Amino acid sequence: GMIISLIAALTENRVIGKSNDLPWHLPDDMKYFMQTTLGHHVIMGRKNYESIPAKFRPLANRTNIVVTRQEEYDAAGCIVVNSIPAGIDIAIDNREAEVFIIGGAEIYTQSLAFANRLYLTEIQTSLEGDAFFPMFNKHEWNELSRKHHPLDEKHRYSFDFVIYEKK
Repeated sequence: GMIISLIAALTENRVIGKSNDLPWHLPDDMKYFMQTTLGHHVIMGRKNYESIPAKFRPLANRTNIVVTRQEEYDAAGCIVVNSIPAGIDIAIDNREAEVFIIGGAEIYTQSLAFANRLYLTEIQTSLEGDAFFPMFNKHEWNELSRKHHPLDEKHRYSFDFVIYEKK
């Protein structure tokens, strides 16, 4: 089966970001996102791709899929779909073993109905937020991995790399 995975970073009260520079700067988190999504399909929102600098855009060694309602929205080197299932239907065609999905609260809420894995970077902090990661029953998921990243002079906050899976 194809593992549909949503990878994100969030506070302890489920706060997430809407565009480029999140309420947190974590270099090892983006590097973790780079090692994890290497060679897989990545579904990103319109604001995620436009936030990437054109020097490193599109992402290297990746099949970049951008979901947007903008008709004839131009993105070269990437595939463009109008809905998240359309990007899922492309990943199954290419015999992908595990697809990844990133975005804001609107994307994680739409893709939570098909998610079988969850790669949460739980930042041990609490921030005032207006956008939140969707609620998921902790009884329906199981924690496969948890790796505590301590705070240092490059990470103002401490965070854990967690992996959940649907029972």
